[PDB]
Amino acid sequence: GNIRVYCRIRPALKNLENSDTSLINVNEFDDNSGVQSMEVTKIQNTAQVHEFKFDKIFDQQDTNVDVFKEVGQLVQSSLDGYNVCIFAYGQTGSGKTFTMLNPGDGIIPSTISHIFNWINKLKTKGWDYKVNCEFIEIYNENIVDLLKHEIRHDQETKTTTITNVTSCKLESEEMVEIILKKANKLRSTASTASNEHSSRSHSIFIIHLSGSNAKTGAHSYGTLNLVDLAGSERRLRETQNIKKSLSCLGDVIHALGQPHIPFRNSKLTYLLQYSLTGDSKTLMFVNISPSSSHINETLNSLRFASKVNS
Ligand SMILES: Nc1ncnc2c1ncn2[C@@H]1O[C@H](COP(=O)(O)OP(=O)(O)O)[C@@H](O)[C@H]1O
Ligand SMILES: [Mg+2]
Repeated sequence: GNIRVYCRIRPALKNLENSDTSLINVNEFDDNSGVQSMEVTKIQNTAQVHEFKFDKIFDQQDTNVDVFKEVGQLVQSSLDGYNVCIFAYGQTGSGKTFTMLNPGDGIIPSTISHIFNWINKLKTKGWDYKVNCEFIEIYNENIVDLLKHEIRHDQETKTTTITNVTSCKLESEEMVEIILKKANKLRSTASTASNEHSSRSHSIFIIHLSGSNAKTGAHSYGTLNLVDLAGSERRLRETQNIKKSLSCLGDVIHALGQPHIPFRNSKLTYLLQYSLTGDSKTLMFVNISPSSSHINETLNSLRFASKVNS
């Protein structure tokens, strides 16, 4: 289905960074165009302006709440039976985990709440929805249950399962609480947190929405995959792993946007293939720092993003 790309510039961590030797200029959304443009320039050559176009660009002023205002309609399509993928891409420090897991705010916590509200609002229509989830990480192309792991693709239902991975029902906000509180401490920057490892691995929060209509007899199944990718910044075979996995993902998303998708070329794209094909909806989130000390990695992330939307 639809493939969208959003860029997100996080607030500068003052006293640590500044924009003294670079310039990132974001233009307002243009309806004439349908996209939003931004310009990046390095002080050592202000004549060379790198322009980038996206479906939407969030700046230092956009909060997580602001970000979700553009994500809500996407994730609610899962109640219609659509699969959805939301990827957070960017260098370590750009704000991927904050965007996806910030307590109560992140795309994941917000998505769960939004779905819950929709479930109840749909209850008055004969719909009974059930929600279950899994939280895993892909490190060095191996799957680890964060809550033997083999990927089982069901050509019949066009759904995917992973053997021996914990799955939890989400029928209470209390449950969502323990899980999310757990996910955050695992991936968020905390002194006693393995962010070193988290920066070198992909983390995927999978949510399955199964709805049945007692009277209408209709049924519905949609899966949401919320990915917090490994840092894209420029253990050699391991770095090559991260590098090739991220490059593979780009090839696939790009290919998918085209009018032989290399799904099997990486553990992540192979796992998510059913949620990436068909009328599935994909949202690529490119996180970048506004600071001059990261301008080069920033241009790399923005280049990856431009490819993925061609
Ligand atoms: N949108 C944001 N608003 C406020 N702080 C942010 C935002 N994004 C990131 N940060 C902060 O920036 C630092 C980088 O965070 P993080 O999301 O963990 O980066 P990454 O996951 O890309 O390595 C953290 O201290 C985080 O709290
Ligand atoms: Mg992180």
